[PDB]
Amino acid sequence: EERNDWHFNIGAMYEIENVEGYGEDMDGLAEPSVYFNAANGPWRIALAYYQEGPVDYSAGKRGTWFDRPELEVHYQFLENDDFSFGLTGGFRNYGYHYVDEPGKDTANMQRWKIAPDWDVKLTDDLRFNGWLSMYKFANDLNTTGYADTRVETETGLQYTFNETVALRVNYYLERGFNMDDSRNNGEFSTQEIRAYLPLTLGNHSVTPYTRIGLDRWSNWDWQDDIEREGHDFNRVGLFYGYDFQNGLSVSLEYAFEWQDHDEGDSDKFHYAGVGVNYSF
Repeated sequence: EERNDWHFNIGAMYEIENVEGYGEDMDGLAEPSVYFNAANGPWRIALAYYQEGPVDYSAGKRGTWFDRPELEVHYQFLENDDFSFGLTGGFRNYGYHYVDEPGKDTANMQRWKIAPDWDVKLTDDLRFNGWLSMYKFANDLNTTGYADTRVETETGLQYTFNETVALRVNYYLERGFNMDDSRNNGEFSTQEIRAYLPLTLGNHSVTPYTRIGLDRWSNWDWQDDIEREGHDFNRVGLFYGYDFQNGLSVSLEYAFEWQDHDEGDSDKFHYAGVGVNYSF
């Protein structure tokens, strides 16, 4: 299962639009995301290629045309459904970053990424997970560094009604922190919610996304009465999963257009998304 069998993993993402409703003056746009993995006992080698920048040009605020690949490694100390201790350390490398050094056009930034893979079972149906996203910025100078130490806790819970369709609930908890002397002023803690429920049907996968939709003060759920019919105003992300058998995983991204801020710059750049993940 997990000792010396070697697990091959490879994925590929792609972002494309509808070539605009009226007109066509854009050929090259967005770039594909490469992914690679290898499971060898308590060491999982993951190599992904990150590159973004079709033919855009800003010059002034920031720059992201160089880009580069990334590295990831997993190390599970103990393997137990009762108390599983894991640790996935990854290395991120970004090109350009910011012009300042009169020597190289692009600069390389170093960032650490650890995730204490914590797994604990409570019952014979519900599962408990815990991922702590830790980001550590590092460079060959660091004028200011912006932040100091990033720490985000994620509590995922996957429970299936009767061994089949399980609902996933991840609770994000990000908080600011600095190594100052005695000047904190008064930071704030941001908590993001995440609702999910990966379902399958023989040879078809469907995992929707949820988080927000309404807002009230006093309200309670019903028992005899149900609000399930299909006449409610909501978005709910749609993630389709095809194949998941032949060896190649085909994913699909769907999401209509809603909400806005700019009167021309648009809120988002893309709506649909195609990505695959072949593992075996």
